[PDB]
Amino acid sequence: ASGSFNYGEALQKAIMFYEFQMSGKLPNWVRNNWRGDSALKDGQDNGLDLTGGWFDAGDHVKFNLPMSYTGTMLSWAVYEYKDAFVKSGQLEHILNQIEWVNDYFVKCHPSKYVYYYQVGDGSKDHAWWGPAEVMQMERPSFKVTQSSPGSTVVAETAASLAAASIVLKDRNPTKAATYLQHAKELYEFAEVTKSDAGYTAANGYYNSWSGFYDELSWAAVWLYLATNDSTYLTKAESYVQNWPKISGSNTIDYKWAHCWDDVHNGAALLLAKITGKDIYKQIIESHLDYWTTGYNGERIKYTPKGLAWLDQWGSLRYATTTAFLAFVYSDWVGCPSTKKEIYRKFGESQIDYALGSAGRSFVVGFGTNPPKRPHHRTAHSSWADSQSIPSYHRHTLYGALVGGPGSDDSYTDDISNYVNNEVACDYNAGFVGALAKMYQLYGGNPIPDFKAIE
Ligand SMILES: [Ca+2]
Repeated sequence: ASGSFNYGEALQKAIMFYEFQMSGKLPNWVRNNWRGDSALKDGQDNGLDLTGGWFDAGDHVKFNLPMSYTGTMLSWAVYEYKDAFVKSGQLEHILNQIEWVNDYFVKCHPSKYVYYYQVGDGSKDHAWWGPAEVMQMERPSFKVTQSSPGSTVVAETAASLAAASIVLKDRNPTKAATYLQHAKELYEFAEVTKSDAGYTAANGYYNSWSGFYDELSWAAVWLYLATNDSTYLTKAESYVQNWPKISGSNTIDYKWAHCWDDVHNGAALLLAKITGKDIYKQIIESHLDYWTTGYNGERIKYTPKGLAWLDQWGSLRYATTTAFLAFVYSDWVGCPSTKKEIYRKFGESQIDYALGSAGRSFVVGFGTNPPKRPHHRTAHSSWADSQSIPSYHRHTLYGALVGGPGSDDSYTDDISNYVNNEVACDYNAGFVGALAKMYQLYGGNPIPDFKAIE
């Protein structure tokens, strides 16, 4: 313990958050005693068991694009920082969550070119305010096929399964082999179709804004790492030419973040490590330089108290993800010496901001004056279809990273504020990797055997 915060406790809780998002029939390894079985008929409108996975955010839709992004990110965290997970006693918990979500993706893949990408209707799900276990509305399931395709979600799902096949191989080699086979199939599905025309049920929520070429590289990278089949490296490298551009230009867009929609920056980082090529160093360093000291004379906005601030919706999600990339690249022997220090320092600053360096934690159930009214149906647990009843949440959503402050560091803590005070799978994903690095560096002991029991 050498750092400003208890990073082990923070890591432990940030992993635990995913328990609270669990959908379906809860297995005996679940630690908490306040979530119960939910959404048990998921899939039955299409003759399948599609139970499992995670509810996305403060809602109960299963949106497989951010869900699969999260899956990949959690495996990437283990792939980079396994020894931090082992030392903190957190490996078994993150592997449990990685197995959980990827088991749901396997369920969603019932024929080679049939992939279910959503369970729940956004409008019906969001119109009701109550806990998961007592939902009564219809929860339709949605699929892409060869004639009605979804390359972006399929490819991101391939990535998740390929990454899981690596990190779960020691514990469950049989399941790992199953994941890899589904990953390879889903990748072929994404490649043969090259289209999102059938990916419609997430519209207004998780549209594919950047297109699927970033996912085609990212999934091929993971599949190369899982297989050592050089064809996947060829494809990953190839698809770089179609990565998202600054509009009107031929320059890859470095001014956003690695996120559920756009995974090119993480793909670049891993391609720099795999191949050593300058092309990829140039990509990832433009991005990381823009976030830190500047690139070609422009830098991201910073709040007065030191948050790198991309957007008002999920600012902490973006900063904390970029923190994880900064750590992974600065840990690499190929990073320029000086940028190592700049990038690590940046990552520290952003995690410490999340954890409370500005005077207040943004992590539910952690630190000083954390959020107490996150925009989350199940944590709140209304019996009256009302955000105001009860006045206080009946359950603590330990570990949940909220959306974050305004550009002036301000924040309130309102149940109704889904911009600054929602919580989500993708918000915690890169955060968990970054917290593992901080624990590696600075320690802080997890609460021993901590379980969220009421
Ligand atoms: Ca994309």
